[PDB]
Amino acid sequence: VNSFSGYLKLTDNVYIKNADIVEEAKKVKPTVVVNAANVYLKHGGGVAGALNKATNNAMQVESDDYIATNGPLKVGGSCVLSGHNLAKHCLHVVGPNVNKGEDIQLLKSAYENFNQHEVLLAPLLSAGIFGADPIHSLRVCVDTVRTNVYLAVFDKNLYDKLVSSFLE
Ligand SMILES: CCNC(=O)c1cc2c(N[C@H](c3ccc4c(c3)OCCO4)C(C)C)ncnc2[nH]1
Repeated sequence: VNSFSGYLKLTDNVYIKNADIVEEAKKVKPTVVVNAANVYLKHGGGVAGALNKATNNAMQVESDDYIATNGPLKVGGSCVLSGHNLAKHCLHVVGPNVNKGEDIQLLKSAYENFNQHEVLLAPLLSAGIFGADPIHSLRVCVDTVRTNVYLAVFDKNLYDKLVSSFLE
């Protein structure tokens, strides 16, 4: 149903909210929820652990069967699988982990995957323990994504910093 509410409009197609992506998925019932994935789809930590626990591990069982046959994704790549109880589909997107020395330039490729979908609920890619500068990730999002993206950032201090910086 894509019933998004309470978002700050940053550009004609990018929106942001201080919210838990799991609670947004339950309220909004989106066509697509984006997971902040890693290449072998191990859904621990961060957004991935939160989404997988909210599916009672159904996402991890489906992801393990996908990886057994298809092997890992690449950094910057993505994979559509079921959204289970949270969405129609989950778009698993791998941003670079700069705290592990991955290439920050591939963050543009990671966001480009969003352009195959008319509307998405998503986290801020490569943030948290992946180490990218959040202000930089929001700029790459705004400059790359053309479809309608609703960003849920579950940290009030980070959200207030991003909004203040974007409005400069
Ligand atoms: C109570 C259950 N819910 C949650 O624990 C939860 C965590 C959430 C989150 N985390 C951000 C993040 C964004 C990209 C990430 C990442 C972490 O980890 C590493 C890979 O990339 C963080 C910067 C605030 N963003 C949005 N909704 C979230 N919900």
